[PDB]
Amino acid sequence: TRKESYAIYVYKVLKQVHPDTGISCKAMSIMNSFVNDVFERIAGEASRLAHYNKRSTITSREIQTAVRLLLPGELAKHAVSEGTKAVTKYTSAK
DNA sequence: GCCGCCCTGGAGAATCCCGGTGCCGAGGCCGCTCAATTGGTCGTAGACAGCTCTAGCAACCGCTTAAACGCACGTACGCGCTGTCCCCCGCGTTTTAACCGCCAAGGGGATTACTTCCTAGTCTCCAGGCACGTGTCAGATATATACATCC
Repeated sequence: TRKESYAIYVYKVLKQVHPDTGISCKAMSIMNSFVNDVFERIAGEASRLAHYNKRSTITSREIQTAVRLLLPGELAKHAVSEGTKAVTKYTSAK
């Protein structure tokens, strides 16, 4: 049975930040739970933001506002940067 | 004989009650009006059945061993009492700014209606990324055997 997860992406991000460090299966379960929880929080806040403004679509502005609302302080400030240029790079390609 | 002082009766004005009439809050009625209802059609979500494989469960075993438990002692700490002093509370007096009512113009933003176009949903086809399994390979580890040496 094909069970989807964020395992390989968390592993390759780990190899970016720590190329000689491994990880255990329980820590990967915790990382998968963290990514799913943060995805659910940001998507729910963006859904509420689209509902309050009478908009039928979720754009990058809603995700940016949800990140500013949920992420505390400087963690938002870099992440709002880290999303934006990625969107810009996507605009440079697609 | 004339003048001043005390006692008692009926008429004029203030107040309570009732009836006619006008004004505030709320409900019935009417008109618009848009969203719920009804009727029909169709696609698919989910119920049902079937087979396979793995986890759980009730009740028992046996062994090990570390945790739990009971007890004695001792001493450290919770708690009560007392003093003290200091800081917060109550009150009187003076200030002061909140609050309410006012300009004066201008912009922000909520609606209503309208136009337009870009972008995201949908569909079809395809291919490569992800998941799983395996052959192979270099680093780590353990020992076999030969050489220098102390007693």
